[PDB]
Amino acid sequence: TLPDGVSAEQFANAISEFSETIGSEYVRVDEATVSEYDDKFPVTDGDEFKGSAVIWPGSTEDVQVIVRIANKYGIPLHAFSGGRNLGYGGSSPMLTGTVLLHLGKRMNRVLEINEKLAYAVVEPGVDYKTLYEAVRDSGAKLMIDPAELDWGSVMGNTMEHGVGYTPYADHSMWRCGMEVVLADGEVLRTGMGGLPGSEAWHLYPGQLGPSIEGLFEQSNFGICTRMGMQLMPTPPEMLSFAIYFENEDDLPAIMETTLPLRIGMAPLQAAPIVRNVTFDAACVSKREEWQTEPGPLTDEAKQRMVDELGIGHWIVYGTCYGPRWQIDKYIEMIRDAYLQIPGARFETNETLPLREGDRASELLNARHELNTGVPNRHSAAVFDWFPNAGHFFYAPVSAPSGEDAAKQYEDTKRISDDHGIDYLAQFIIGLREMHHICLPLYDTADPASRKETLDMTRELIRAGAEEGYGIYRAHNVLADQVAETYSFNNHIQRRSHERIKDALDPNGILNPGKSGIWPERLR
Amino acid sequence: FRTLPDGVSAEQFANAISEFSETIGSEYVRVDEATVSEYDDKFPVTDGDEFKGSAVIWPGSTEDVQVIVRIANKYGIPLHAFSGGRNLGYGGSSPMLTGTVLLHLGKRMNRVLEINEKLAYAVVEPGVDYKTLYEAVRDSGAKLMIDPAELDWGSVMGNTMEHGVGYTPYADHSMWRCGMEVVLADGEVLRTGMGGLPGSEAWHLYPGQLGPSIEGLFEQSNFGICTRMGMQLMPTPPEMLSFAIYFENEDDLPAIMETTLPLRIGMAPLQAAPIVRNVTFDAACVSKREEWQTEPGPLTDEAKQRMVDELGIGHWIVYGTCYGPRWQIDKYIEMIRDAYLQIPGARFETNETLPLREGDRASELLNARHELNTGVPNRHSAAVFDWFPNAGHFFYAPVSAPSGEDAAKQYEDTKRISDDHGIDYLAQFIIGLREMHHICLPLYDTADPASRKETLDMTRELIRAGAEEGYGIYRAHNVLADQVAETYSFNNHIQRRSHERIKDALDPNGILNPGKSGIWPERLR
Ligand SMILES: *Cc1cc2c(cc1C)nc1c(=O)[nH]c(=O)nc-1n2C[C@H](O)[C@H](O)[C@H](O)COP(=O)(O)OP(=O)(O)OC[C@H]1O[C@@H](n2cnc3c(N)ncnc32)[C@H](O)[C@@H]1O
Ligand SMILES: *Cc1cc2c(cc1C)nc1c(=O)[nH]c(=O)nc-1n2C[C@H](O)[C@H](O)[C@H](O)COP(=O)(O)OP(=O)(O)OC[C@H]1O[C@@H](n2cnc3c(N)ncnc32)[C@H](O)[C@@H]1O
Ligand SMILES: C/C=C/c1ccc(O)c(OC)c1
Ligand SMILES: C/C=C/c1ccc(O)c(OC)c1
Repeated sequence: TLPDGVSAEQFANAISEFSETIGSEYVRVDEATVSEYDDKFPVTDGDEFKGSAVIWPGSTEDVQVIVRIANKYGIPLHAFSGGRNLGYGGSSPMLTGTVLLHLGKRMNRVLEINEKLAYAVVEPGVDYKTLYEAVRDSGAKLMIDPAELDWGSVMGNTMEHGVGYTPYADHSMWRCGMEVVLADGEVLRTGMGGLPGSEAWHLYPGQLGPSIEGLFEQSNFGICTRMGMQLMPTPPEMLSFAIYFENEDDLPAIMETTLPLRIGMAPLQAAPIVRNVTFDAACVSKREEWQTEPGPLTDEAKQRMVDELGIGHWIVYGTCYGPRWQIDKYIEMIRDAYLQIPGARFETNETLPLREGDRASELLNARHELNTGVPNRHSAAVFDWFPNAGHFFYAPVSAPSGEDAAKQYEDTKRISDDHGIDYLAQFIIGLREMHHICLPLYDTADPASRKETLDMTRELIRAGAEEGYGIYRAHNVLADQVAETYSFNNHIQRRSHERIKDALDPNGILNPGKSGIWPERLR
Repeated sequence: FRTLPDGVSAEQFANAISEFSETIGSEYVRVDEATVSEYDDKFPVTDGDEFKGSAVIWPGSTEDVQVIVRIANKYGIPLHAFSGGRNLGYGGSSPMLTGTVLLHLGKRMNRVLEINEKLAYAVVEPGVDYKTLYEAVRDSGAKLMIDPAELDWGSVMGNTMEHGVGYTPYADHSMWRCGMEVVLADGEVLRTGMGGLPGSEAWHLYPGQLGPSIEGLFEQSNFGICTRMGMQLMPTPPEMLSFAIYFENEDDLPAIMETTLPLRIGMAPLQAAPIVRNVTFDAACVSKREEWQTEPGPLTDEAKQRMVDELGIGHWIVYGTCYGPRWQIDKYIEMIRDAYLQIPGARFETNETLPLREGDRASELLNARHELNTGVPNRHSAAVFDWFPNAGHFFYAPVSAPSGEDAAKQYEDTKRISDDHGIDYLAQFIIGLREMHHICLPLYDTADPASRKETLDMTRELIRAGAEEGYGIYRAHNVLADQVAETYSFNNHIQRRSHERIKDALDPNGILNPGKSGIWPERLR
C-alpha cells in the first residue's frame, strides 16, 4: 500500500534514507512484519487503515532523524509506544500508506524509580507488567495504576487519556514531565525539564506561562520518547468488595447511591465500577455455556448467568485503602448504603477469597488485583466468549444520574439487540462525571459482524449526541463522526485543534486526521 | 491621551476609541487620567511610563468582549484583559506594554451564574471574588466550601488563570477549574471540553472531550479572554480542626521539611499542604516594623527574637488543617503532633487549645489560617501593607524538590541577598505533595524610587541564584517576564518558541497583552 499523493520512487527514497540513518534491520517493508501492525479488531474490510512500513527506533536521536526524513519527503507518520490500543484501532494509522513508528520494541527501559518522591520515569515500551516488576524488585513501597490488560504501555495509555482503578486512576493527572520530539524533529522538555539542572521535571506540572503536556493527548502534535509517572505510596492495608444486585432495574438506584459516597473522595476512595452480568460472565465462561442460538442474548440466558455464577444483574466493585480503622469505618458505610436496595448482597475478598472452581471469587480477585496495583490479563478471557471475539468501544461521558444511566443502558441494549451484538456494560463515577463503556463483542473474522458493529456504533453516536452525551475516546473509523458532534459555534473546537496542529506540524506529517484534527494540506 | 501604544499615532488611537464608544457606549470607555491612573501597578518597581495603560473599557457581556477584540484587530491596538485586576506582587492591573488598552471584565461581568450542590460546583463571571462567592454559597444553604487565596478581593476566575493556589485540599485552583467560555483573539467564542457538545450537562463535570484539552493554554498566557468559568467546590466535611506548630531555632527548617514530606506525599495525615512561615511574616499580619526596630536597615537578630518572645510564637510556624469525622481528625492530629514534637523546643496548639481571644495575637494569627483552611475568606494578611508606610511586595516564587537541604539553602541565600539590598524578607514554604514552593515576599517602600531600584536589583539577584541551583519560578511580575522565560533555556528556548507558535496561530495580529510570560507576537520579535 502507499500514502495518497506519494509516488513509489518518492516513497523508496525516504525508505532508503530511513535505512541509512537507523539501519535496514530496523526499517521493515516485508508484508509479514507490517501485517502485525494492522488493526487486530478491524470493523472495515478493505485497504482502510493499513501501514506501508514500520520502524523500530532505539533512541530520541533516531526519532528526530525519522521525523526529519518524513518532513523532507512529506510521508505521513504514526508513532505509538505499545501498539495495543484494542477497541480504538490498536496500532493502525488514520491514513493508508502511513509509516508506523513502534517505539516500544527497543526503547523500553524503566529509567528511574524514586522512592522518597514516589514517581518513576519510563520509555514507551515499559508496560504495566514490567513497571510492576521493576518497582517490586526496587523494594520501593509504591504501587502502579494499571488498566485491565497488563500489556498496555504506561506512556501510551496515558496519551489516550486512559484510566485504571486505584485512587491514581486518572493517568493523565499523574504523568509529569515528558520528553517530546516535535513535528519538525526538535526535542522539547515539558515543565521544569525546560530548566537546566532542575530536579522538579517529574515533581511539578508547571513552568512560566502555559502547560502544553495536555496538548499531547489524543492528538498528532509530537512523539513522546520519555515520560514521568507519579505513583501512589502503598498504604498499610487494602480491602476489596463486590456488591450483587438482583434486578436490571437496580441500575438507577446504584448510581444515585454512589454519587454522594464518591464526590467527597470518601468512603469511596477510588472510582467503583458497575458492570452488568454479561461483562462478568464473559471473563470466566464462554457464550455457548449459557445460550446456543446465535441471536441476541435472551432474558432467560442472562438470568442463568446470575443464578449459576452466584452474582447479580449488576455488580459493583471497589476497594478501601489505609489502616484498618479507616477501612472498617469506610467498609461499614459502603455496606450500609448499598444494602438499602432490596436483594443487594455484599462480599469482601476475605468473605469471598480466591477458591478453586469458585468463579465469583476469581473475578473478585481480578478486581482486587487491579485495584491494589497488581496487573493481570484476566479481562483477555472475554476474547474467548466466542471464536474471534473482539471489541469496538462506545464510551460516552455524562453526569452521574440514576435515569441518566438507565436511558444509556435501556437505549444501548435496544440498538445492540437490533444488530444482534452482545452488550457488555461498565459504568464508572469518577467524582462528578459518569463514564459509560459499551463493550460490544463481535466476530472480527466475519465481515457481516464488522458492518453490523459499525452501523450499530454509528447509531449509538447519533443517539448519544441527541441526548447530550459526548464520546471522550474513539476508534480511527469514528474520529470524524465524533469530532462532528462537538458542534458548538461551527466546530470552533476542531478548528482550534487545527490551528494548533498547523502551528506545531506545518507540513501535516503526524497521523493526519487523529481525533478529527486534519492538517491544512488535507482540507 | 496619557500614553500611546508604540507604532499607533494619536489620531489612529482616537479613531479606535470612537469605535469602542460607538459599539459599547462612551460611559464604558475611559481615557481620563483620574480613571485610568486607578489601574496603574499599585506596587510599581519602575519610575516612568513603563506598564501604563492608555485607557480602560468596562464590557458588560461576552458579546461586548467580542466586539472590542474585533475593533482592536482592525485598529492594531494591544489589549490586556483581567477579571478583578488586583494581581498585587505580579503587576496588579498593569500590562506588559505602555499604551495598552485594559479590559476590566469584573466591574460589570460579576454574577455568580449557578451553585450546584448535587454535583458540587459553581459557575462564575470574572467579577466574582472569594468573599462574594462565599456569601452566595452560604445564602444557597449548599454544604459546599470555596478555596480562597489570602485576600478575599481576589477574583475566583482571575486567580485560577495566574495558576494561583489556596490552602484547603482544593488548593490547586487550575485543577478544579472545569468548563471555560473564552473569547479568542479574533473575537470568536470557544466553549472548552464538553461545552462543545450541544445539550451536554458535563461542561463543568469532566475536563475532557475528544482530542487535546486546551483549558491549560489560557494559564499565564495571552491567547484568550475568559468570560465564564466553572469551579468545582469541595463538599463540606463533618468537622475541621486547624493547628499551629512553633519551632524555636530558625535552624529547625531542615528538620521541619524532612518531617513534613512523609506526612504529606500520601495525602494523609496532612490532607492539605501545610505552610512554613518565618517569624517576620507572622509579625507583619498583627504588628508594625517600628514596634521591634526603629533603625531602618536589615532586621537584626534581636528584632526577630523580640517578635518570637512577645507574640509567643516560633522562628518558624507550621499551619495546617485536618478534615473529616471526629474519629479521623483525632487520629491524624496525633500523628502530626507526635511527628513534629520530636523536634526539640517545638510546641503544638489547635484552634480549640488556642482559641481567638482579644489581644492574643498568636490566637489571631491561627484564627486567620483556620479561616482560610476551612474556606472562610478574610483580609487578615492585608495587614502586611501597614508593616511601614507604603509597604508593598514583589514576589520571588521558585519551585524545587521538597528537601530540607534545599529549604535551608533557599532561606540562607534569599536572606543574605535581601540583607545586601536592605529589603525585609517574609518567607513562606508550602509543600505540595511531591514539590515545594518557596514564596519570597519582600516588603519595600512603593513610594520611594531608591527602594524600587533596590527591590528590582534584589529580585534579578534571586532569579540568577535560583536558576544557578536549578530552582524555576512558575509566576513572575510583568517586569521579570523576559529574565524568567530565559531561565527555561533547554534547546535554545524551545519552550518560549513553542509558546510563540501557538501565540501566532491563535493571535495572528498579536493583539492580546504582548510579552506576557516572554510570549511575544511575531510582529515584535
Ligand atoms: C479490549 C479491551 C481494551 C481495554 C480494556 C479492556 C478490554 C477488554 N480496558 C481498558 C481500561 O481499563 N483502561 C484503558 O485505558 N484502556 C482499556 N482498554 C483499551 C486498551 O487496551 C488500552 O488503552 C491500552 O493500554 C492501549 O494500548 P497501548 O497502551 O499499547 O497504547 P498505544 O497503542 O501504544 O498508544 C495509543 C495512541 O496514543 C498515542 N501515542 C502513544 N504513544 C505515543 C508516543 N510515544 N508519542 C506520541 N503519541 C503516542 C498514539 O495516538 C497511539 O496510537
Ligand atoms: C500581596 C499579596 C498577594 C498575594 C498573596 C498575599 C499577599 C500579601 N497571597 C496569595 C495567595 O495565597 N495565593 C495566590 O494565588 N496569590 C496570592 N497573592 C497574589 C494576588 O493577591 C492574588 O493571586 C490575586 O487573586 C490575583 O488578582 P486577581 O484575582 O484580581 O486576578 P486578575 O488581576 O483579575 O488576573 C490576573 C491575570 O490573569 C489573567 N486573567 C485574569 N482574568 C482573565 C480573564 N477573564 N481573561 C483572560 N486572562 C485573564 C491576566 O493575565 C491577568 O493579568
Ligand atoms: C472494561 C473497560 C474498558 C475500557 C476501555 C476504555 C476506557 O477508557 C476505559 O476506562 C476505564 C475502560
Ligand atoms: C503569603 C502567600 C503569597 C503567595 C503569592 C503567590 C502565590 O501563588 C502563593 O501561593 C500560596 C502565595
